[PDB]
Amino acid sequence: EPLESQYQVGPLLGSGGFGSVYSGIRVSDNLPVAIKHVEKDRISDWGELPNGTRVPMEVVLLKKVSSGFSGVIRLLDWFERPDSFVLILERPEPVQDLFDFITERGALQEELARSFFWQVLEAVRHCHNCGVLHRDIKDENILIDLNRGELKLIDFGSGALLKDTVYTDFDGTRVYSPPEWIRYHRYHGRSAAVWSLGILLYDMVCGDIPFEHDEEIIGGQVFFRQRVSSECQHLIRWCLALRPSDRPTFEEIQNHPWMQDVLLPQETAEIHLHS
Ligand SMILES: [Cl-]
Repeated sequence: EPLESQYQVGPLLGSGGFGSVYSGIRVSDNLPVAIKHVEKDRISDWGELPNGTRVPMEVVLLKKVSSGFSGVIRLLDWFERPDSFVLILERPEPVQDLFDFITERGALQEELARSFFWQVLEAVRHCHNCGVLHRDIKDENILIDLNRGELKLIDFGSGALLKDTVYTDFDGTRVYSPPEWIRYHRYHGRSAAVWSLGILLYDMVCGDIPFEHDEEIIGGQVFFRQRVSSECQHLIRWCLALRPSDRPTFEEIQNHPWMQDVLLPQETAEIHLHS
């Protein structure tokens, strides 16, 4: 029953809006885990389990996406404390988050960006198929398993149940948010997710995000400061179309000429990561 007997807690990995995240190991089988604490007072979006138990919405969303194998970090267990919730999540080892990876290594070769972007797309499709919208897709919320070449999506703390009607709330990362949110405080889930995927793809191939200020986001003029292929540029510009209805569907992204002949995760690691 006690989390403290069930888990050996290691160092703090970081903290922020998502709470405080620690490295841990599951005592029974030495499974590497991440242990995430959030103060109850600090929780904005609440949900409830089938049994009517009151939980953070994050737990509800995680349960929906954690069935079977996927490119999403799975929730293994969770605990309620008097003043907080503690979530036990998978932890890849060895691992590096994609923000850190890009910061250290610079712009990614297109072959590598293709492999990573494809995997992110498959993970996002998985979320949507499970009825969950992440709402904070960005480099820092993607973990790279450096040995397996697998990417894993993290931090559902800004997410929502996926719906076909308009969203009028948002607490994700502003520089990845779409022009319709900035201008009108309104967006739809899939088309907003595609915008954020455009920002991410640009970040991968350029080594930095395309827009900093609101006026740039709504201007949507995409300038490339690095050499990027015409097909890649086309896909980015399409994802970053100003009118949400002008953006590609997930099918249209994965059928784009830039996205053909993707490497497998293992070969991605052998070529680009082992070192
Ligand atoms: Cl917290």
